[PDB]
Amino acid sequence: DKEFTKIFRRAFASRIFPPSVIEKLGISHVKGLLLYGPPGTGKTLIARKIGTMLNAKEPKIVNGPEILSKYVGSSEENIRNLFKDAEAEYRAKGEESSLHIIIFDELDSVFKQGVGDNVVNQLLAKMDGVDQLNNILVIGMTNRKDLIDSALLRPGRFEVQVEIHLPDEKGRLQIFDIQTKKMRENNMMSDDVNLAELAALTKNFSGAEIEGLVKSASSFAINKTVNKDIAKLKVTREDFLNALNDVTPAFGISEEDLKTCVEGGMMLYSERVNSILKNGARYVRQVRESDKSRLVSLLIHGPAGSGKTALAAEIALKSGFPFIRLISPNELSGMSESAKIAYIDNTFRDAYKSPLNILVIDSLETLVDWVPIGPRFSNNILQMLKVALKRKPPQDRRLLIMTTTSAYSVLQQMDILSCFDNEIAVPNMTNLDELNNVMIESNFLDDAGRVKVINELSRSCPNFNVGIKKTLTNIETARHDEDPVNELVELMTQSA
Amino acid sequence: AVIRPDFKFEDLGVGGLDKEFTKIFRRAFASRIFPPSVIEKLGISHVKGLLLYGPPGTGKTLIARKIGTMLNAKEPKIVNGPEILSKYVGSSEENIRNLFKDAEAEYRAKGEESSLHIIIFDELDSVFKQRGSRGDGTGVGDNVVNQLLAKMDGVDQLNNILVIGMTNRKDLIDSALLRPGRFEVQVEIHLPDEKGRLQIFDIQTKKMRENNMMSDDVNLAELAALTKNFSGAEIEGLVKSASSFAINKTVNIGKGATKLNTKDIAKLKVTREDFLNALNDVTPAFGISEEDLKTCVEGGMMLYSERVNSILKNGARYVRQVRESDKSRLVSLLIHGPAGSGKTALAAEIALKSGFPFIRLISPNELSGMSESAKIAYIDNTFRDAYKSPLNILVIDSLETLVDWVPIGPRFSNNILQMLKVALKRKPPQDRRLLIMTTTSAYSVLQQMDILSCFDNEIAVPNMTNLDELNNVMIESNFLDDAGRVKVINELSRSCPNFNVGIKKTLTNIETARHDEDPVNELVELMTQSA
Ligand SMILES: Nc1ncnc2c1ncn2[C@@H]1O[C@H](COP(=O)(O)OP(=O)(O)OP(=O)(O)O)[C@@H](O)[C@H]1O
Ligand SMILES: Nc1ncnc2c1ncn2[C@@H]1O[C@H](COP(=O)(O)OP(=O)(O)OP(=O)(O)O)[C@@H](O)[C@H]1O
Ligand SMILES: Nc1ncnc2c1ncn2[C@@H]1O[C@H](COP(=O)(O)OP(=O)(O)O)[C@@H](O)[C@H]1O
Repeated sequence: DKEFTKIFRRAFASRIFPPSVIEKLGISHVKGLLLYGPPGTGKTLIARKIGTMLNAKEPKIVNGPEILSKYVGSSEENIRNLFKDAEAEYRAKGEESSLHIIIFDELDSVFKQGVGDNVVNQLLAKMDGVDQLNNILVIGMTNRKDLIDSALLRPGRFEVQVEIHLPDEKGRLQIFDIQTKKMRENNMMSDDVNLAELAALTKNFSGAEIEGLVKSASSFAINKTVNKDIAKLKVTREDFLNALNDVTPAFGISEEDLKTCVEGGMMLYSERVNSILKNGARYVRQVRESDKSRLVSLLIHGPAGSGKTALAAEIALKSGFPFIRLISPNELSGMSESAKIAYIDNTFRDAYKSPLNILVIDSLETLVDWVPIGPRFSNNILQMLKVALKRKPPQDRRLLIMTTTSAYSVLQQMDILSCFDNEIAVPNMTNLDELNNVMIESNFLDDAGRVKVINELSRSCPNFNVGIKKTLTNIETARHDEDPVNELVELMTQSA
Repeated sequence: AVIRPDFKFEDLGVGGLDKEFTKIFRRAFASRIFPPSVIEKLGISHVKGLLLYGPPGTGKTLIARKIGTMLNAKEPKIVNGPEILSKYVGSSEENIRNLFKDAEAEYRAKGEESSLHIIIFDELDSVFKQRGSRGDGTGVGDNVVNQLLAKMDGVDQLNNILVIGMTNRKDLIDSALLRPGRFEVQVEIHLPDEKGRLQIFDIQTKKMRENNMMSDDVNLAELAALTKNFSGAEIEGLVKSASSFAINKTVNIGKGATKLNTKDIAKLKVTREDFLNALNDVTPAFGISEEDLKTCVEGGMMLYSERVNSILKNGARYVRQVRESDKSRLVSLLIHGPAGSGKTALAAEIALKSGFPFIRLISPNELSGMSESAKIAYIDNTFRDAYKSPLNILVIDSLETLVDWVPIGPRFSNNILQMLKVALKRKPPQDRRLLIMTTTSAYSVLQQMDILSCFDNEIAVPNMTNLDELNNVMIESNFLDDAGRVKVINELSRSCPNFNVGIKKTLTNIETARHDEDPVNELVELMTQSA
């Protein structure tokens, strides 16, 4: 609706005025409008509806690829022939000519940077200069904006750019109702099926995909019958659930990546965990509330393997903000440097389009390509990050940044520590009490073994000092060989 | 109607691809089983386009050939790709829109009662390439796509046509035809599994076994086991190649004249060794692995000491763990020790005994000669491949050499190192498991790299030192007689009791002493200098 208001208010206001005033002042009316967006947004639908809603002349619909002509010079003949009606109508009357609209589906197909050049020549010739036809509106629609010929991308031509987006939640439910009507009405639908959950499953689907899913879900019911009881042909939930495997989108999401990081779960083996969580909650409310603190930076540092990614991910999931994202070395693997810089800069720029945002950075030093014998590292990306972490967002938008590291000293060498506002230390557990909590939580052994393990450990290793991750993997591997204590204690004593 | 009442698919040649047959039947002809009234009542349209594709020689042409006779279908119209084109202007286009008249006439004639007309385009990619190729020439290579596209999308309500297009390379197809309403369903045909392999052998050897022309000795199960990566075409080639051997025993081609033993013509019979010779003749074209690991342990084991046994037991323990638990989806192990002690053979042996579906090794041998980017890409593709099968074992050989370490700079390739560092910590996709074994000889260097933190457990392989183990390996190698093996050890006991060599050097010295002078004066001499 916002685009609907913008295009109407700004572009289509000058036609409203009495023609003599326009003729006399010399105000020049906007000629070119570019609708763009991903496939399936319905650019053709909006292009059709714009003509009808403005009470304009009947649109001339022509396909982009169909412009290609067999005969030499006939493509130019067609292009010039397109304008004859509008030219003659303006000649007869002038300012009183009605609004002619021409839509060229898939403009980029033929308008790339030699039929495809002579068409551009003819269009540009008829379009500007000798002609002052303000009664013609040409609407260009393309899925790929970068392919547009640069000869047309200039002021005066396609001044106004408007974008489009896929079907959101309610609209998807409504279209689902539209397709399902015929099948639901005829009492061949089991009441067990809920349409809203099928929307909840289909997040990145376009209408054609929806039709495909409908056919496949009906199809499993088809198969159930065929290896005269046709009355019992009913479409059930299970067919819909099964048919989801066939169709596939072309989208991507990283919210899942933040949910898998905490797969191992929390254990609250110590109070300091709760203290850290409290501090994180305090900082998120602080960003939420204060209108001046528009940028907050936090460091999470500690011994390797103590467990730092999971904590930040948990805090971020607890925040409940609209926009959440993670940057990790995993995504960047295999890329060249010039690509990694651009990827990082993208991930920063896309975060400035929402009132409240949280970003998490994983294993900073690993991104920086650090190795100590040289010491060797990539300076460019380091600089990129250093600049980026001090950028204030645009007005009225707020960021919360957490980065995790394990090489505090190296960062100290780099003098980058001035970038940050506050540090949090996460020490690994050292007291056998926490081992007991972890042990009961993991239901490793009965009470007796869990009492004997502590006794055994007390007489060999008082200061325990191992990361939680190691403890978990040690428990898992000790589960199999010899569940009794005669494995486990030895293993930790080796890993002490 | 749409399938013959007398049919069960058991009789047909196609075997080993049964899931694909059910998918095609369910998604293609299912909607044309009921009376028409139901479909409109349900508001479902019919499917129009099909695509089949796979590597060369997988059986697609066999399907396309037999389906017409299979399902009581109107004789499908077969046109190979490059014949649609013609010399004269407009001839190709009219040729394309010359196929659809009969079905369309029947459609106007008889509405929805019209029977099903099937036309199959062998070799779809030949003419329907990308329609933005460019070239500034005769445009007949584009308007054909437009003609088919017009007659297939703007069909004017023709709903009784199914086109089946077969190809070997989807990528070359013009993208304009891969969209809903136009070749919606795509079916992949991949290489057969083992059971389908046996099916194919059985189908091929039917007529053979019926006419008592095969010896009872032959065992199909063994053959199916042997042919690791053979497609159906390669199997047929194997069959006839094995036959040629039996054929070439009575007729002695070239040598002598034509001597046909008319009696043995009736006793012609194939035997197992002929099949073995045939296996040696034909080779597959896919390969991947399962040979490099076997050759990596060619020298075999000797079990000269308990240490070998203990290490093997530990490896068995670990493979059991990764096989059983579902929470442990990734395990990494290091094998380190003195140079030449013998590390690679042990890991290969463990992997071979594991018997998992999926195994490969990475060695400097393969990567030789490539540019850095190529090496990065190669490793990445190998890893990405490993993330596929449910269970996976991967072996990494001589890590230091993969990273190009030389101690004078010290110079090394950082990119490869850091790529490996990130990669060895990557948990595979959901519900997949992976087991990594890496071997090295320069522990301290790795420690300086500070990359020691992504290894769950480390295994030492001390070289042998006690003269007993030397006697064991020597008796196994059969270097000399009994008295010789005794006297040499008695001499070595006092010549140099303290002893540190390894394993490889020992075998080398044994062979050299065998060649020149298997007396003491060579073997003991060299053994003494080496230690
Ligand atoms: N309070 C806690 N603090 C840290 N880890 C915890 C806590 N409670 C539970 N865990 C568990 O500790 C495990 C070990 O941490 P994790 O697997 O994230 O390794 P890590 O230390 O982040 O790795 P890295 O060495 O790269 O920093 C987590 O998988 C998580 O399930
Ligand atoms: N128990 C054993 N342990 C190791 N090798 C054995 C054993 N029994 C027999 N062998 C033989 O010893 C040889 C070991 O050589 P291998 O190539 O593994 O040495 P390596 O140390 O890996 O080589 P490099 O020094 O180049 O790294 C093989 O021929 C193997 O068959
Ligand atoms: N189930 C099968 N799978 C693969 N090939 C088979 C099978 N049964 C028989 N064959 C033999 O393999 C060949 C089929 O190859 P074909 O499909 O023509 O390869 P292409 O993929 O190049 O079309 C025929 O010679 C046929 O006799």
